[PDB]
Amino acid sequence: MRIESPQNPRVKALAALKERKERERTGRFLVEGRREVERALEAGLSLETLLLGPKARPEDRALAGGAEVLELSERALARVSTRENPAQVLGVFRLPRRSLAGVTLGAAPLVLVLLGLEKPGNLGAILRAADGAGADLVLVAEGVDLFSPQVIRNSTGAVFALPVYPVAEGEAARFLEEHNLPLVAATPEGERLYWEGDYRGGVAFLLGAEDKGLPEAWKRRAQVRVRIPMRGRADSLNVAVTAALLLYEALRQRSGGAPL
Amino acid sequence: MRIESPQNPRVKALAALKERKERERTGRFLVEGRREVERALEAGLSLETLLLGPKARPEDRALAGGAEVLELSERALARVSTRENPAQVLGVFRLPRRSLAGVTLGAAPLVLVLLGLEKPGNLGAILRAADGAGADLVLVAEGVDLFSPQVIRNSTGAVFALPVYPVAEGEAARFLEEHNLPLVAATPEGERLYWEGDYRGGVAFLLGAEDKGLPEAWKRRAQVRVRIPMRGRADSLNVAVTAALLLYEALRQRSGGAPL
Ligand SMILES: Nc1ncnc2c1ncn2[C@@H]1O[C@H](CO)[C@@H](O)[C@H]1O
Ligand SMILES: Nc1ncnc2c1ncn2[C@@H]1O[C@H](CO)[C@@H](O)[C@H]1O
Ligand SMILES: [K+]
Repeated sequence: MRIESPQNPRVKALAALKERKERERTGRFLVEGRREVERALEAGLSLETLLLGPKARPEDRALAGGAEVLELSERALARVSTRENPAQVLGVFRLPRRSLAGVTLGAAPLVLVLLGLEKPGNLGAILRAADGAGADLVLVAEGVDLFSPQVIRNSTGAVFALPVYPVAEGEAARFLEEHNLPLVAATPEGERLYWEGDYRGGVAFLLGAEDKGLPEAWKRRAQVRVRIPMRGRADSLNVAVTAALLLYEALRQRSGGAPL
Repeated sequence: MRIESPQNPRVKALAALKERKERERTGRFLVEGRREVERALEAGLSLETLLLGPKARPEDRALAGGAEVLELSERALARVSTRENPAQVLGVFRLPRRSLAGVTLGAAPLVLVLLGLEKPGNLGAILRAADGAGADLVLVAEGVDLFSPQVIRNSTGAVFALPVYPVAEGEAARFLEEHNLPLVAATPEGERLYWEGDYRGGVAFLLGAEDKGLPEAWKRRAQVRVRIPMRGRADSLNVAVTAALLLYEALRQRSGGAPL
């Protein structure tokens, strides 16, 4: 069917999914954007309803795969959207439960441990970097929301295929301990250059969120603390840039590059 | 003195510096943030007026160094600021006159050439990365505004110390030919991995602005085209992340690292 009024109860229900509490209550979440919807589908998430705006393309209908297709008016679409200018393709997906239970890591795994709550902008950028480098696992803080409109948007949907899990620090520590993997703490005060670390057999990088920084306890127990060199006026890099540099250095060594 | 009303004439004039048009007309620009003001001062920029918010520190007054010190109400500060949460220290500086003609590079220069008009946010982030890697020079497009609040904030004020020059394509080409810089074009389809380039003897990286492509004339000219591996879903990284990866790879090789 097609819904005209932004006051229609279905539209109100869809708009309510902007809130985390409503996503948890309903077990549903909204994915906005043609690209983001394709990414969620590819990742194996279950589509319940496809939403199409007035400027949707005929190809967008093929994304439904049997799900309900709901057409929205311009005004109805604007109510449901979290964007300045709404995407013309959106999907209502089942909110999956994520858990490290039984998760196994491949050989010489590249792991990023992001300590502390992170802002959605940074978080999206970090996930994109992890996606690019082919990280085997990303651990984030226990309360991190990976299904918010902002994280989905800022990661361009990279969040969906990535092995990323919100976990308490205690659980994370115990999980990492089970593997023969070095803990490498990133910090501008690190004693070694990050190029000097040996990541050829895998690595779990420890990286603090932007405003929290690396917790002293994690810095202490790391096998090595590494810095990215700063050669100008700035005392530190953005957290996502830091994450990319670390992951791509591990990738360089996996690709045959020698530690410095 | 202390100014209370956001409608005070001084406040309106200060708030008017939010437009490039008014900055050019007055030869003045606003630098917001204690850190950014200090770094502007370090760079030798001339401070005309120090602005102090109600919650400024007594230690902030020392920044004035002979300049007029104007105190603002929370109300008045909010109108001058470009932030939701205004910094309590701001500075009105004189616009400097900068020319590429008076620039000489080191023995094995690290140069970034950013082609096309770039969003102010991305630009500041690129400059922060360039400063960290210790780039000798960054060339940007002719119309690029380096004194916008966004470039200042996202560079954490590193824009002030970093050698950055807005130049037309002809002037950039002239500079590069004259300094005999090897041109390496960064593109996702590059024939070589960016680790496979030899940057030990200096390099100018050619990088297209976000969403903008890399001009075929520049791409063709380059000695080599290199890509950053993308092992996940996405096909490209954010421009500031790309810039950081390229520049720090060059720095790795300068620091004793060999090409892949
Ligand atoms: N040059 C650097 N070396 C190592 N870690 C860094 C560097 N710059 C920023 N970080 C890290 O990035 C995050 C953002 O401040 C923090 O966890 C911080 O420790
Ligand atoms: N994987 C990559 N390799 C080389 N350049 C890239 C890569 N990803 C993005 N870029 C560049 O970064 C900018 C942002 O799209 C463009 O100049 C683009 O060419
Ligand atoms: K529920």
